[PDB]
Amino acid sequence: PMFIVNTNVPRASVPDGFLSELTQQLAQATGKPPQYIAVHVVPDQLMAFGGSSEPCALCSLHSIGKIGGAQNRSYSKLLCGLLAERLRISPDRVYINYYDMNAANVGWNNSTFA
Amino acid sequence: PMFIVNTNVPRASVPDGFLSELTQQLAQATGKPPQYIAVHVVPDQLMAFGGSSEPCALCSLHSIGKIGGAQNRSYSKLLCGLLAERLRISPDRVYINYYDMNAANVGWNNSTFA
Amino acid sequence: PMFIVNTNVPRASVPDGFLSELTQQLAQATGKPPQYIAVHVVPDQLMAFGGSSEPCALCSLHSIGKIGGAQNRSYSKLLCGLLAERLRISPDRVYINYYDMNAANVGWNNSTF
Repeated sequence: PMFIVNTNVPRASVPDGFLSELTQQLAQATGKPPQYIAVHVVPDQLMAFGGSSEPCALCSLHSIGKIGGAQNRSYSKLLCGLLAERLRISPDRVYINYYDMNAANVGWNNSTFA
Repeated sequence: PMFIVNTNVPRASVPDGFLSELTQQLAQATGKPPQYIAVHVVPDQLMAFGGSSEPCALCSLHSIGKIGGAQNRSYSKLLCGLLAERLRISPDRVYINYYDMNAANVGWNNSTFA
Repeated sequence: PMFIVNTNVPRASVPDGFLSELTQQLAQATGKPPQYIAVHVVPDQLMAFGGSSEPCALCSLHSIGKIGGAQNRSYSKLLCGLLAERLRISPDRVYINYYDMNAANVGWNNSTF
């Protein structure tokens, strides 16, 4: 699984622990060992949500499986919770795009998972 | 709808008002209310297009529906026009990837759009 | 084809000529003309892979066709090799997501392909 957050919250407002917390929580949510999980956080972005520049986040979660209607509803609660608590972003100013990746379309360690 | 522009044009060259203009133009183009439109502009990127470091942009437009052959031609005219007029990027140095998202795969405010 | 690499390696560690090299190698690998290849490299990122902040990369390759089981293995070998030799990123700390784009969903030059 990989989770990317792009946000207009400044770099100094991202707690130093936030990548590790996301890693641990996403491992639990996806059922994957934390060694597999990648996280990327991009602050200081030039962005608007509904025409406003108040704090907001555009995110993505890619996984080989563990994506679907019910699972995605659950992830959105988990991840809105974390962005609200740690980055002080209103949950109605967060979008998360979910991608169920085919193992043939994910490269790692000189080869793909297929 | 979500529109993201990555570009090597410098930050100082992005006009004040660009994100609002994109929000308004996309609301008209997609027919979706401006309150739900997200826009993200990332300048100063290390990029090459055709091996050249002249101004270029790599973009994406995600929407739940309103994506298709004829509609994407129209969006590309619109958005290339804006990037040429506002950021001085030649239309032939712009790619825009279009993504028709399943509502179950777009998280927002503790749930999905499904 | 468009290749994007996000990495926590610092900008000073990206060697001169890296974007040219990627352009040239991806043209060979995909069979597309270099004039149409786009490359984007984003260093200094806040990232973790397996909970470690050691050098790592998250990448994507988008192409209209030329994406599939064998081809993607070949790209991963090529690209992980280049990230290891050029940026000193271990291959087991790289993910590359592959996207086979429909031509109707790629805009360019005031239209689509």
